[PDB]
Amino acid sequence: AFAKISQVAHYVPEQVVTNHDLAQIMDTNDEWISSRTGIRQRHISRTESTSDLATEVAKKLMAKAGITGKELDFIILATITPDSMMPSTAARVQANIGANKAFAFDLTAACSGFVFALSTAEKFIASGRFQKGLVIGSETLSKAVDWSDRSTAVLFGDGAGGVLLEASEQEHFLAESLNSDGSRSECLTYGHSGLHSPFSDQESADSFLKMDGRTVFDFAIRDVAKSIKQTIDESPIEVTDLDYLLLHQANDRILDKMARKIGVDRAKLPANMMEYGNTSAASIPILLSECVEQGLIPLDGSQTVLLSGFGGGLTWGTLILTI
Amino acid sequence: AFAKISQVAHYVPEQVVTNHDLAQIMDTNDEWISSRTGIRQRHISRTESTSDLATEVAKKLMAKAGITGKELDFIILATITPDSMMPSTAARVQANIGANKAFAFDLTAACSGFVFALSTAEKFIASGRFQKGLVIGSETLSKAVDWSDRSTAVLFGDGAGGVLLEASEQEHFLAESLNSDGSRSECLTYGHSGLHSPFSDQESADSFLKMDGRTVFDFAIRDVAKSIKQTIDESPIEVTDLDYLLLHQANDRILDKMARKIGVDRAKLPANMMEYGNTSAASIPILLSECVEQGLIPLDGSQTVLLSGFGGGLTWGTLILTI
Ligand SMILES: O=C(O)C1CCN(c2ccc(-c3cc(CO)ccc3Cl)cn2)CC1
Ligand SMILES: O=C(O)C1CCN(c2ccc(-c3cc(CO)ccc3Cl)cn2)CC1
Ligand code: NA
Ligand code: NA
Repeated sequence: AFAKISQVAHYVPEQVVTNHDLAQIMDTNDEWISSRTGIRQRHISRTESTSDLATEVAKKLMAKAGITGKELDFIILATITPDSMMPSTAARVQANIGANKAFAFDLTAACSGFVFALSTAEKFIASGRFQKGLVIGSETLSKAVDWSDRSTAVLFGDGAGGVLLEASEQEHFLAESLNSDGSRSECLTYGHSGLHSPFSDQESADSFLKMDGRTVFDFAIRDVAKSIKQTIDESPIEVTDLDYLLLHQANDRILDKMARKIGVDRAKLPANMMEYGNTSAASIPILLSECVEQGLIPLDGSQTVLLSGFGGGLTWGTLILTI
Repeated sequence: AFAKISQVAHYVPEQVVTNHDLAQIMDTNDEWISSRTGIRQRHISRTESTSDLATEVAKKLMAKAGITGKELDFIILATITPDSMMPSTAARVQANIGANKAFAFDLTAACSGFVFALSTAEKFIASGRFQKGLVIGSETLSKAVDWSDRSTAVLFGDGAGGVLLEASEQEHFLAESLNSDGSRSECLTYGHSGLHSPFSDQESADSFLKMDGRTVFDFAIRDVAKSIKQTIDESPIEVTDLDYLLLHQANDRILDKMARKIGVDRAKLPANMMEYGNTSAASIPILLSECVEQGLIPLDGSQTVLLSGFGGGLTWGTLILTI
């Protein structure tokens, strides 16, 4: 059994926060943010949770496929900003769309979450006992960032993107490389949850998003770019066969640098952090959804695309597929 | 390829909190807790995080198998009480045991987490790309419970249990039924994380563990018991072929009742909530580990066992396997 991406969709909260709006609450400016990262604005949720954003993506995916909730076999959701630990974010989406026949769970792998969840979903479809399912990356990073920290608060945004993954007669998944390095975990942190009991030692650590920018920058440009190049090398295709390389949207300068290191022209690495900022697990499927919306990717099996998510854990995952 | 459980292990923090110790911080007693739930004591972490407990399980599994961290292909961890969202709990274990070739992620499915993670892990081994991996359920529910609420605070404990899942040429996974019903999610809640930004509207909500005890009790006795019976019916085995039915360790009276509903004698449903309380995702693998420790389960492929986790989401998962 084989899996294929049949539909793509994205949803961002309507509220737009420009770099200029940020300059009004912190010591930053549009020139500094845009030059260093490529980000011009980002969407910030006013009233919507991570499951709310993911619900909109699910509804959009089913409408495009002409299916109802009951037809789904699973919902796998990648987030580091769930509404709650219990119920999972995926179970909330399941309730919202009436997916009474599906099983639901969240997967935690930060910025590599969508790729890890898509690989996981593919293994369930490969068993031949699951025919259709949703794979959604959704985040409300606005609730995670330290708004008093100008170095990180300007980097992240909110949004959700996802795909409908289905059983196919054609092998679309050509290669995969899922990786982690927890020995470098302290360079990207969020959501510390200390012990709290009349029998536990008093704990107090910073739970807001924290990052060692230089460490992560070098990780992406050296470790991740090498890993992508090795994935292509081990795959049945060559670098020139790739139509697009859809990478985690964290920094535009990083995309230029990774593109050089991989040895592909920058035109093959699309970017949209200019509009959305960095949306962690949602970053690749929002980018993919816009590529389809703009006719860049028809979703007719005519293209070979590489997906590469990288971030917290440290985690990095690369998929090469026919789309 | 096929997957099989080769090693099992468990770890609980040394600190033991008896029902008598609880009677000192709340108006409860040993007699009332034991009669209604079967729980006599539980382990409460003093200084150890969820990843710390899971690290001990990983070290124990590798020692039993006579392997090192570099031999592992993956680490999949089920929890609703992670140390942090980023890095994942599994990435922390990866760092702690030096698992440099493994990928790591956490799976969120509350009390069904270990079963969902074991099913997921089996799909990764089934691909033939992976040979060995860890599947661990780990919780520090002590940090989740409302210690001012005598109705729930006495129910939960801390601990971790897990397995080493390896490639085999012989089939071990005979049947599975993974299910969810988010439409009934409000009866078991924990870890609400509201929006928090200069651009967000936040009303705030109770983040401590909350439960509608009779709704969950009735769900286990009706919905889950029926689902287990249907899993056996659809599987290539019959009820009488089962050596043991290892169920989520929430309540001893529930175990008596679904054993009657399933139509199996109570001797086939082992229990250990007497020592550990309810450890959510860790409950089944701690129970399995003790069954092996006591020679009940030799791990030599001679037995047919059913695993059934059920809880928050709502989620419920059943696996039938040769062990
Ligand atoms: O040049 C500067 O001034 C700075 C230099 C540091 N920068 C960085 C560095 C790393 C990331 C990043 C973040 C994630 C999300 O977890 C994932 C992946 C990446 Cl590569 C984002 N920005 C900002 C501009
Ligand atoms: O008899 C009494 O007074 C009360 C009656 C209510 N009780 C309950 C109710 C539900 C659960 C439970 C919890 C989870 C979450 O892990 C999952 C599955 C179950 Cl079935 C445990 N105890 C406590 C004793
Ligand atoms: Na190649
Ligand atoms: Na049967």
